[PDB]
Amino acid sequence: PPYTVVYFPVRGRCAALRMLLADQGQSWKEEVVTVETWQEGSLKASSLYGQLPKFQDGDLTLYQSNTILRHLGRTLGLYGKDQQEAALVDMVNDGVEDLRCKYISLIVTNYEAGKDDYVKALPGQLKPFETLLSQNQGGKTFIVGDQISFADYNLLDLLLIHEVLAPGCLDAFPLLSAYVGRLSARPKLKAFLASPEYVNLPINGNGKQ
Amino acid sequence: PYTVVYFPVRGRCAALRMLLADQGQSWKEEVVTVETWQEGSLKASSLYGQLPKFQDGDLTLYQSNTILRHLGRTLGLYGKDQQEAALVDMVNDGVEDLRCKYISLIVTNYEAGKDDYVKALPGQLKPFETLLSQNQGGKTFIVGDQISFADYNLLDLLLIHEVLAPGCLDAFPLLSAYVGRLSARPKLKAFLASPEYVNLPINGNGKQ
Ligand SMILES: N[C@H](CCC(=O)N[C@@H](CS)C(=O)NCC(=O)O)C(=O)O
Ligand SMILES: N[C@H](CCC(=O)N[C@@H](CS)C(=O)NCC(=O)O)C(=O)O
Ligand SMILES: C=C(CC)C(=O)c1ccc(OCC(=O)O)c(Cl)c1Cl
Ligand SMILES: C=C(CC)C(=O)c1ccc(OCC(=O)O)c(Cl)c1Cl
Ligand SMILES: [Ca+2]
Ligand SMILES: [Ca+2]
Ligand SMILES: [Ca+2]
Ligand SMILES: [Ca+2]
Ligand SMILES: [Ca+2]
Ligand SMILES: [Ca+2]
Repeated sequence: PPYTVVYFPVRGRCAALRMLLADQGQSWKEEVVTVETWQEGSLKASSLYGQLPKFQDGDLTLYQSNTILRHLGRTLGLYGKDQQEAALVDMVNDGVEDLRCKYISLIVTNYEAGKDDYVKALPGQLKPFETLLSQNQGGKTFIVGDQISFADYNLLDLLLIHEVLAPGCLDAFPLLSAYVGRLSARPKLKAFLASPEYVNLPINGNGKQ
Repeated sequence: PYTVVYFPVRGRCAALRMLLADQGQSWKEEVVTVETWQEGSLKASSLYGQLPKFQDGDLTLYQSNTILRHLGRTLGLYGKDQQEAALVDMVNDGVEDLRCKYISLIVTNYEAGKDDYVKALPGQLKPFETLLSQNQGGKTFIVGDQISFADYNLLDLLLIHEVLAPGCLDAFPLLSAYVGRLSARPKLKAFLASPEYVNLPINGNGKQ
């Protein structure tokens, strides 16, 4: 630290890493880039891959949301207990990212025509995370092992936005349903989720959710 | 004991295979045909309903980048530092973003999409040139001064783009030299010349 998040005024791809920092007792600065500022070109041109989020951790500049998650997971001890658990954490996170990518494509490119199909396919996309919970301490702790990992924050965000897209999608998945409530109730995470810094942002950039 | 379970293509296993070969490792290839896959049994038993599946002794993994990170962690190909680890991830995530765009082209829009993709390509390659320029004059690796899992994934990405668009690396001296230097590593050189690499198509649908 100090931590600085540089992003558009939305939850989007920074929602998980923000929940992670809040839950871990960390403070950070939000640096807001408007559409107008972005279209000016300067920051985009100076960004490694022409994209946000950009993340500062002291003198380290990072890009890529999952790089930020893994960095915080590594530096804050949210990466499982050994090498084998680290691999399971990665596997869960990569799974979350695949669904996030599908979600974003819907939101951005094909919301109106694609929503029906997306919602029909949703149970089958959510089931693996239910299966993973069932295989770990009866779904009663975390997605991997007996300590929170960066993959938990990412999965939690994914589930939250899908309950918004498709209210009741978690009703068929008792472990995932209970997991959302249990993690959301963690006192520091509970505070953050109720705060204006979370509540007063839209989920995505285009008005859709 | 390593086992790769995948379709008979290079695809998302090309990088982890180069990694295992260059690190002096043996592994078994278990081939899943289109006909077997369509039968449904392996797809249903797979975590996310997809390949590759990777066995490492008693450990079963899915997700190509999970496999890369696992091998990188277990074989010491993940930087010297927590900070270098983060830079390795950043490069790999960048490689994955372009790989995802490449696959979308190949699979969904090759004929109509290629012209636009090729025009956009220099701007998509430029960041990896810039990273090389900031690390020991581009003379070693993408991050630090030891090979990482990100190197194998980036090398694969570059090799397939030269097939898609011959001469795309000509404007990028560091990326061009990097492809030759890594490809010349003796164990990797042998693998890249071997039937198990050469006799596979890059993708599943006949396009490249
Ligand atoms: N690989 C992604 C890339 C993030 C991304 O798609 N950035 C978007 C906003 S979430 C963006 O900067 N778009 C603006 C542009 O490309 O000009 C990540 O995990 O960070
Ligand atoms: N997130 C990807 C998923 C791999 C993937 O897209 N698998 C394809 C072939 S490379 C597949 O199994 N498709 C068959 C299907 O979906 O039924 C990874 O990194 O492994
Ligand atoms: C997170 C996103 C929505 C799902 C997203 O990708 C995105 C892209 C461009 C954006 O504006 C910059 C611009 O003028 O394009 C904004 Cl605000 C967002 Cl949120
Ligand atoms: C990215 C890919 C590999 C380069 C890919 O999308 C893919 C998907 C399905 C496939 O067959 C299974 C089927 O019958 O669809 C195959 Cl062989 C491939 Cl290579
Ligand atoms: Ca703050
Ligand atoms: Ca601020
Ligand atoms: Ca811990
Ligand atoms: Ca019900
Ligand atoms: Ca074989
Ligand atoms: Ca090493």
